[PDB]
Amino acid sequence: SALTQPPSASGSLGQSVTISCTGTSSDVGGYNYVSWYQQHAGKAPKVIIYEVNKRPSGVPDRFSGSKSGNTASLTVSGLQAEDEADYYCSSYEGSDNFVFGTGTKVTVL
Ligand SMILES: CN(C)c1ccc2nc3ccc(N(C)C)cc3[s+]c2c1
Repeated sequence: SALTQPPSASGSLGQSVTISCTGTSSDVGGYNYVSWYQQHAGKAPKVIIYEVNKRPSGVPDRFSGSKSGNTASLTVSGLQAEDEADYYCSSYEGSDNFVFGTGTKVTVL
């Protein structure tokens, strides 16, 4: 049980990268409860987004979320070197449970 994400994605500096997160009607599509995490290897994960498109304070305006049907997405716009990292989604899935995505390695061209 794991949400589907592309293994990797790339973009040029200044451009954008979009990470999808696909589940089912009982998780991604059933709730507004998608989170996104950014992790550099061997560093703690950052919370980028919760509840599809809510930013904790401190996350720049260039990070946004969208959802339609059973797919949520994170876009990192205005790409910076700083943004190269693995990105993970998760969703509530009912029954007090969460499910996580497989992660996407983002690189800059
Ligand atoms: C019983 N235990 C400790 C917990 C732990 C975390 C939880 N998180 C949720 C988050 C979202 C939500 N929604 C219905 C969207 C439902 C829940 S229930 C829930 C139960």
